[PDB]
Amino acid sequence: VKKFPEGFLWGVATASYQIEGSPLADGAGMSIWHTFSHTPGNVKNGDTGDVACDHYNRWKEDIEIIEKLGVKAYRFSISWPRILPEGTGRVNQKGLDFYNRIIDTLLEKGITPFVTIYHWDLPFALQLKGGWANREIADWFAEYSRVLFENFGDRVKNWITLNEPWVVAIVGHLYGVHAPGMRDIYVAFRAVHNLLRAHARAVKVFRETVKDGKIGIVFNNGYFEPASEIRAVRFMHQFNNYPLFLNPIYRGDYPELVLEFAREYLPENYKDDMSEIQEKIDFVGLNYYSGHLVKFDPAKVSFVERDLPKTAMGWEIVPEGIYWILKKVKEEYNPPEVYITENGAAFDDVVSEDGRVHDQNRIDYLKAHIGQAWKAIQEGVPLKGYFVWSLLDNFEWAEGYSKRFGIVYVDYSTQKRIVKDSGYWYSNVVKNNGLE
Ligand SMILES: COC(=O)Cc1c[n+]2c([nH]1)[C@H](O)[C@@H](O)[C@H](O)[C@H]2CO
Repeated sequence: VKKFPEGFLWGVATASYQIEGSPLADGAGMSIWHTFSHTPGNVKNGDTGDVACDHYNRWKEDIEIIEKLGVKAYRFSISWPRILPEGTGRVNQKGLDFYNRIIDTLLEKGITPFVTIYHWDLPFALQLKGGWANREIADWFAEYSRVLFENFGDRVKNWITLNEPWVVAIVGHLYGVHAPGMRDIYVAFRAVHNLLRAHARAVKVFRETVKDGKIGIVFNNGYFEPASEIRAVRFMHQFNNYPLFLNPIYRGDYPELVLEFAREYLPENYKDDMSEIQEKIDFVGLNYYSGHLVKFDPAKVSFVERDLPKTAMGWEIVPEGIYWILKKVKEEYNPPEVYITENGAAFDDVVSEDGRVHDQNRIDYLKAHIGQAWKAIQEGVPLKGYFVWSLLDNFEWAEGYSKRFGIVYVDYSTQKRIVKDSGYWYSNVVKNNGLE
């Protein structure tokens, strides 16, 4: 058997724009994912978040599903433009009401809320003023965060400033594949820097406003292995994984190979902001999905396709990656607490004639990764919790509804939820507090 520590937090994770639908209900402002998904060519099949999982109406049902599965923590995000329709200034009480009902319900049912403040749905009104490219976002973000703390901080005690600021900056502003759909490397790195400053401003406000809770930040991570016998792997780690943000947070500068590549793209006096950026955080969230073979190639790095099982995303399944990144984060920055805030897989799920979804591929994926996280705990990593991405099949960004990551299947024509075998399997893992 592989049992986890007593009080280990088994969770599932979602994001507002991916599940909610009704993006314009009850006075909500438009978000950049509203405007991006409504722009032709940006998202597969013209898919948008207009309806998604209709969680905006079905939230109680979905929470009752979390409850009945015995899952102990729910990670979800708040839509900034539901709360502040223009991003700053006016507060929308109906937006607050929506999340208040979700929060109270979870608490009533003994489920621990983990709130992601920003999971990519920036108010459109602020994108007009430059979004993450504008230094003033540190103030906008801090004022938004202050509102959340004041309203919910009596009940929510676990907070995440940013989901994957690497993706926000690079995929949103260099690759142009995500909202706001830009391709400018100087904008992208100014977004990197500004995300840090906004995160640190929000942590600071948190200490003034919520004196009994905890706050952290979430990073995407890949397990990069070299194609031969390598500095390219060092670069990929420092650029794509937690060091881009943790070196500033813990050591007060960007990682060495990030500076070699991107110094010219960062603001000229960026070190002026580093001491503020070092604001103390309580935990690191790591998201992990995939491993990559990497070689130097005249960013001077390209990927090598390997055999190896892949998911529907074409992501190579490499379970030892989650152990590696867990070990490496302790070794490099030794944060006091770590959570796996997302781990999961997209497979081509089908409802069998028996009415069930027989996702053995997903069970195998989760089991392998849960086992590798168990190992990291035996070897001393302060891992406090683990979150499956995702509770539900949902809007998978530029892929639309075509990629299914849920442990619960959503039939989009009816909004029917069907617990997949992986969801039942995970329930038993949570009940048993580990594997066997
Ligand atoms: C480059 O590293 C990554 O993008 C890892 C990653 C995967 N995922 C996320 N990040 C987001 O937090 C979720 O909103 C997605 O639905 C989920 C699945 O694609």
